[PDB]
Amino acid sequence: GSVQIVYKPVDLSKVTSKCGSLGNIHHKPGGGQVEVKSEKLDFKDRVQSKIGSLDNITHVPGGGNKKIETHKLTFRE
Amino acid sequence: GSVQIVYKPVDLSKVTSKCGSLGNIHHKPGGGQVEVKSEKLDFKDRVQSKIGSLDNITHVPGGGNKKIETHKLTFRE
Repeated sequence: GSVQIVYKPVDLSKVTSKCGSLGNIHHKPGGGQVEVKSEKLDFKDRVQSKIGSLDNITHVPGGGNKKIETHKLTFRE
Repeated sequence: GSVQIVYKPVDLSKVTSKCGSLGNIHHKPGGGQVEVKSEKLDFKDRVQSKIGSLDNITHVPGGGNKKIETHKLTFRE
């Protein structure tokens, strides 16, 4: 068997965004309290967690466009 | 009096033009005669004229777009 595979995708995509102004943004929350109490913590075998936190994230990009492509060609035998 | 003037115009204007071809242009007029006869010519105080002419102007731009802006802020007292 003469397998012949041609993989030719053509891509001319625009992901654009215009913006006049981003303007005044005020991120003024209040204070908080987080209290976690535990004694035994046994972790193993590909674990990743978070125990007790407080975040004030202000993420203001001037255009936060994403483009995620994925080309996957799997061949077996 | 505390005068406070904020002059912030935002301008994202496109003046574009596409053209496939400009093609054959033939500017073939005929000959002419211009005869102006005068004797006295007294000119003064910011004058600019033209007395007797003949022009064959061929103005072919490949995109002759113009953009004329004018920002004028006049403040008195």
